Amino acid sequence: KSLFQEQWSQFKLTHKKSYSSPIEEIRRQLIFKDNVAKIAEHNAKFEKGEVTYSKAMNQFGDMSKEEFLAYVNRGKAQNLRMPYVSSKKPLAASVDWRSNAVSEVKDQGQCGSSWSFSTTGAVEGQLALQRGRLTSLSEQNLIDCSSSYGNAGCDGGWMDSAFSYIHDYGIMSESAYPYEAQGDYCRFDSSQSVTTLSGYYDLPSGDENSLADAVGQAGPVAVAIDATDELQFYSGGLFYDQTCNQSDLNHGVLVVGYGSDNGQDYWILKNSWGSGWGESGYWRQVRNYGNNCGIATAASYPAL
Repeated sequence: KSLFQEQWSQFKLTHKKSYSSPIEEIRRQLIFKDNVAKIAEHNAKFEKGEVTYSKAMNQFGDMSKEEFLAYVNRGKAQNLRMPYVSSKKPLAASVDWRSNAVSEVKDQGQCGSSWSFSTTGAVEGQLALQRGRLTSLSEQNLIDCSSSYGNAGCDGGWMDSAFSYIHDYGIMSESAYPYEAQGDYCRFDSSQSVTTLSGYYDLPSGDENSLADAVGQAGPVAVAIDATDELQFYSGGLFYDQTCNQSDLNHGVLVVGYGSDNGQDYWILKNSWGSGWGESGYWRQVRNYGNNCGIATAASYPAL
């Protein structure tokens, strides 16, 4: 049994892979092989200190860069907005909401619904931090119910649009309204609404300091980034993406902290690709590095 065969076997087992057909499995095996090489190539660079972050196999191992890009692009989005007022306080050196203001890392699966996870995480952060009780919230509720707000379920949506939905209706717990990774019928039941929202704050576009201010002073902030294939196998370390821009946003996530690691400013972001991706589902990305991948381009957080 070759190393590769064992890697492939571990990949399929670990990631619960049962392909639609033998040919599909064979084609995926080859993609996986290619990905293993790309990861190894990247990690060679990492060990040489030519990159600050490592890559590792994850459940996207069997996806090509094109499929991965289609995946992150699939969820591109197609009153209640309150203006952010910057606290005007010194930026806390470092903030990390992971111990107390974040739900479990979730997995949007094969559904372009990152917007809904970004939404629930931001609301969850506010429930934790404003109400003193974190309840993991239902993305499905948002997916099934907020289409008239401009959201398109597994084909994209917008955190602010979801926040407005929550304002007009509410949001049930993840538990009460579990994630299906597919569009389904709205089964929102207001008696089970964990919370509504009074509105939300859009943070000044591209302003990483305002984002940091909000992260420290309000809590986890919903952001949309330009996810590129660089993220596909991000494993650990300070991520930076030389391939993304700040404007072509396609992926809603959650900034759950920031700090500085040996002089290098970073954001801590929560993804929705499961805990097998990145640093247990989170990643650190360069902060104050030209708003890398548009982290602070479309940042918002809700007011309960």
